[PDB]
Order: sequence, then structure tokens, then C-alpha cells
Amino acid sequence: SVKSEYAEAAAVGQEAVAVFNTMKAAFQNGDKEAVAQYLARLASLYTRHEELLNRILEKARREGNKEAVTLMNEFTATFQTGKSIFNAMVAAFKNGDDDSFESYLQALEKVTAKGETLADQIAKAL
Ligand SMILES: O=C(O)c1ccc(Cl)cc1
Repeated sequence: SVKSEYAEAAAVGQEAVAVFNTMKAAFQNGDKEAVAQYLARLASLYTRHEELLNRILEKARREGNKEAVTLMNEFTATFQTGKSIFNAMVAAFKNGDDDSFESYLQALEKVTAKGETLADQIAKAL
């Protein structure tokens, strides 16, 4: 159901957290080769999560689930903010700008955490 599809989306989000934290570690340690591979992994995760999120949103819409639609619209907007910062980070990595990479790493953390207390409102609304 929409709810099993949400637990699958939540698990991909958790896969991103795990990989992001091992990417941050590699960045701090200077292992650019690893960072490069982690950024590719995280790109695919974002893409996969965004597709699971769109299917959940469209499903909630077809189901007339107004509250779920409101919360999903708010969550995906925030999700997109994190994606846009991620893309800026990838660009900082290609350009050799470590000052910006570190900054984006931090802002992407704060934007992802903020979107968490809502993630547990969607779950109960679907
Ligand atoms: O899909 C997510 O939740 C997600 C994906 C990628 C990053 Cl870097 C951070 C969060």
C-alpha cells in the first residue's frame, strides 16, 4: 500500500544518511577518490528517493487524502532544497573549492534534519 511504499522510501532516506556520513568522513580525511564514488552513490539515492516520493504523493492525491497531500507537498519542497544544495556541493567538489564543500555539507545536514519531524507526520497520515 501507500504505507509500505513509504517505509521503502524511509529506508532509502536512511541509506542516504549512512552514505553521507561515510562521505563526510572521507572528505575530512582527504580521500577525494572515495568522496567521488560516494557522491555518485548519493546522486542515485536522491533520484530513487525522489521517485518513491512522487509516487506516494500522486497516490495520496488520487486517494483524496488531503492531509497527506499537504504534508507531502511541504516535505517534497524541503527535499528539493536539500537536492539543490547537494548539486551545489557536487559542483564545489568538481571545482576544488573545499571552503564551499564544507559549508554545503553543513547546510545540507541542517536542511535534512529539519525535514525529519514532518517525516513522522506523513507516516501517521497515509
Ligand atoms: O534521499 C535523501 O533523503 C538524501 C539523499 C542524498 C543526500 Cl546527500 C541526502 C539525503
